[PDB]
Amino acid sequence: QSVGDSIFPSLGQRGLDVQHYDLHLTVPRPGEPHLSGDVTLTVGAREPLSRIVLDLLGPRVSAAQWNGQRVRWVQTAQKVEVTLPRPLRPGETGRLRLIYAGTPELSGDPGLPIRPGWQNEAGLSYSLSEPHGTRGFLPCNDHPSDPATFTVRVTVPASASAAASGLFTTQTERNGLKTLTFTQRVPVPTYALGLIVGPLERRTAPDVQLGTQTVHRRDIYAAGLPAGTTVPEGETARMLRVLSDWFGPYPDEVYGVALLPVRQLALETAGLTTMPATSNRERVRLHALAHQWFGDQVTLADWADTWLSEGFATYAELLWAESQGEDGQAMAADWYARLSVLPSRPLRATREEEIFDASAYFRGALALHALRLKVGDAAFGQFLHSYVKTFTGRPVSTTALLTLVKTQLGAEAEQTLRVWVEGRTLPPLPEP
Ligand SMILES: N[C@@H](Cc1c[nH]c2ccccc12)C(=O)O
Ligand SMILES: [Zn+2]
Repeated sequence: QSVGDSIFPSLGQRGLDVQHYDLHLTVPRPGEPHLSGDVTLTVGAREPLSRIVLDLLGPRVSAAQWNGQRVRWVQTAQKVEVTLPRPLRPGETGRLRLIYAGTPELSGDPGLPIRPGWQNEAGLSYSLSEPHGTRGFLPCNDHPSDPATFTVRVTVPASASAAASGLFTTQTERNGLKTLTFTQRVPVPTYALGLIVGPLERRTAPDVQLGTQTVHRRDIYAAGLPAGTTVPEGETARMLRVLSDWFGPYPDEVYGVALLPVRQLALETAGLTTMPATSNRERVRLHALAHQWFGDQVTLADWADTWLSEGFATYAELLWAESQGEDGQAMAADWYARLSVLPSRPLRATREEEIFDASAYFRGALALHALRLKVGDAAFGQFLHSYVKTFTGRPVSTTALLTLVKTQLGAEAEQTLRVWVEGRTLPPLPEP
C-alpha cells in the first residue's frame, strides 16, 4: 500500500501519482505553528487505486471532496484515507480537495540535526522538511519518487509577507490579510517546496541568459540577518552558467536564495533555496543550486540513494572550483583526507542515520571523481548531460546509474564506479 521505501517503509502510497498541488495556506501569526489549509490535489494512478492515501502529521482534516462531490474519508495518526466512489485507473485523473487546520508536527530527527517539517523561529514560519516533514503542513504523497507541480496561495497578516517556490504573480489585501500567489511550474519533490512567511524582503536581479533559456533572478532577505549576509552581484549568474554547461539546461524559471536569520542547514527548495545565514557560503550556494538538477529535477526512487543527490551536489562544488581556476584534485584529496579517518559504507544506505552522513556527500562525490578520471572530462560531461535527461520524469536509483554507466561509458567505467558504490572499505584516492 505504501511506497515501500527501504528507509521509511510507511511513507507514500504505491501507484499514486500526484501531478499538481493547489494549496491555499493561511498562517495567522508567522512564528507560531498554527495554520489552516485548503488544498486540491490533481492525482493520477500507475495502478488501479480504490483509495487515496496521503501523509498528514498534525493538522486535522475537516472536509474532503472528490471531483467536487462528498466522499468518504478517515484520518489516522499519520494518514488520510479517502475511499473513492470507483477505482482511479491509469490514464484517469481526479481532484481531491481537503480542508484542514491545526498544528504541524515535526518528524523526529535520528539522522540530521534538523527536525524536519514546519519550522517556527523568530517571527518566521517556513518549510525545512527533507525528508518527510512536508506531511506536517500539507496532505501529500510524501516521497521523492512522486514529484509534482505546486500553486500556492499564502495568506498572512498585512504586516507580514511570504515567499514560496515558483514565480510570484499576485498579492491582494483585504481585512488586514495579504494573499500572495506562487506557481511552481516544473515538478519537484514535496520537501523541495519552499514556503516561508514572516518579515521578508523580495530583491530581484537581472535575468540570466543561458543560450536559448532565460532564468529569472530574485532572492529573499528576512529581517535580522547578520551583517555581511549577502548574495554578491553576478555570482548566481556565473554559477548557473558553469553548472548548466556541465548538466544541461537549468530545470526551472527562476533561482535565488531565501536568507534566514536562523542557524540551520541550507535546503535546496525549488528555484528558491532556503538559506540560513549560518550556511551562507559560496560553496553551499553552489551546492544548493546543483541540487536543482540532482535532487529536485532528478529525484530519488528510494531514500537509501541520497548520495545520488548529495554526492552529485557535492561534486558540483569541485566542478565549480575548477571553473574558477582552482585545483580540483587538491579538493578531492581534502575530501579523501576527511573520509579516511571516518567509518565508511557502501553508497546504498541501510539505515536512516546514514542517509545524510559523510559517505553520502564525499564518498559519493569521490565516486564521481573516480569515474571522471577513468573516462576523461569530455566523456564525463556528456554522461552528466545524458544522466540528467535519462532521469528527468523517472526516479533514479543506484542500480540504474550503474546500468546507465555500463551502456554509455562501457564495462570498465562501470566497474570503476562499482568499486566506489559497493564495498565496505574506502578505496584509495582516485588520482589522474
Ligand atoms: N539536502 C540538504 C541536507 C538536509 C537533509 N534534510 C534536511 C532538512 C533541512 C535542511 C537540510 C537538510 C543538503 O543539501 O545538505
Ligand atoms: Zn546537499
